[PDB]
Amino acid sequence: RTVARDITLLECVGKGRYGEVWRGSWQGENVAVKIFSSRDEKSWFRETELYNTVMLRHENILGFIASDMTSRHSSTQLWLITHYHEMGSLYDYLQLTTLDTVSCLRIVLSIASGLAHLHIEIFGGKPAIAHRDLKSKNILVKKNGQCCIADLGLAVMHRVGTKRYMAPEVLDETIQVDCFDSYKRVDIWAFGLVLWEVARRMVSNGIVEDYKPPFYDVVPNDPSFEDMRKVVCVDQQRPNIPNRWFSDPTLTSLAKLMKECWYQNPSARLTALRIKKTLTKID
Ligand SMILES: COc1cc(-c2cncc(-c3ccc(C4CCN(C)CC4)cc3)c2C)cc(OC)c1OC
Ligand SMILES: COc1cc(-c2cncc(-c3ccc(C4CCN(C)CC4)cc3)c2C)cc(OC)c1OC
Ligand SMILES: COc1cc(-c2cncc(-c3ccc(C4CCN(C)CC4)cc3)c2C)cc(OC)c1OC
Repeated sequence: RTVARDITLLECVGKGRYGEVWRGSWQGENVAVKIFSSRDEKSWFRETELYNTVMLRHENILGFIASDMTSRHSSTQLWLITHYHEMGSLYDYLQLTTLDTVSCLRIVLSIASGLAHLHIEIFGGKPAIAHRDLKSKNILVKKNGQCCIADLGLAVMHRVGTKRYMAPEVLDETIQVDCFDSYKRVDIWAFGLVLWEVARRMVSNGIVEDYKPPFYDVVPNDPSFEDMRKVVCVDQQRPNIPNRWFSDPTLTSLAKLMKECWYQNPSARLTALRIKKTLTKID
């Protein structure tokens, strides 16, 4: 039989230290192709090892198609091939889109749904998985208004995370490194920050905040580890809740939720399953 492997790369939709992401075409269909830099080969290996262990399939997890290693004269070429989401990342989308109540809740409940699927051990199934780099750039927007979580290159099964999104126990190096629940609680902190990023873009009473990243008002661009530790650990700052949220029942409930993702004590934070239940009871 014929095995048609050729993927046509059509346009670059992302370029970074990680490497590049391309829109590509296979058998008439869009795919996304991540081409890894030599510097980030371990992310390809980790994601590949995870998908070789458990073929994750969930509407709120970026859909795996293939992992390819190709021999070159003096290098190895590493590609990850996934479903393609033409609307791009949540980070992108929030820059120049505002949200209504239904669209804001749909976005955050879909993220919670994908995160709970990662976190839960299923017997018979899947190991429990912590993401370790959850942020708005690692979430894609689907045409149906739900999102999906991307990038399992740092994931752990039962490179460091993006510093802006690191929980206090990562910054002060007190995290219980041998304890798997610790890694779930790090993801919940980062989820709370994403929830704040999204909520800001939800209109109420004709008011909306501009897109900003978490801690935009207290750290520089590309904040250092120390910059983050002073804000989050020493001063124990948290993102601002605008007064206008307290006129809106949805944003009032979301503020409460994000507070319960940001406790200094990791074991006080809500679980992804409890976040889902809370979001299903809002509106
Ligand atoms: C090697 O590399 C790539 C391959 C492909 C690809 C192309 N045509 C057909 C296939 C195929 C799938 C599955 C079977 C099954 C049939 C049932 N039988 C009981 C076991 C085997 C056969 C063939 C594949 C996997 C695409 C690629 O890119 C999208 C590849 O590159 C990453
Ligand atoms: C990698 O990705 C894609 C792959 C393919 C594809 C191409 N040839 C053959 C297959 C296939 C056929 C049959 C089986 C069997 C397995 C045993 N079981 C008891 C009955 C079924 C498995 C696999 C597929 C899945 C198509 C795709 O899109 C249309 C892919 O997506 C980009
Ligand atoms: C986070 O991580 C990964 C993401 C993706 C991925 C999947 N679908 C779509 C995208 C995308 C498409 C288009 C835009 C922009 C640029 C084009 N237009 C002018 C505006 C929109 C942005 C983003 C991406 C980047 C794939 C990955 O692996 C293959 C990723 O790594 C796991």
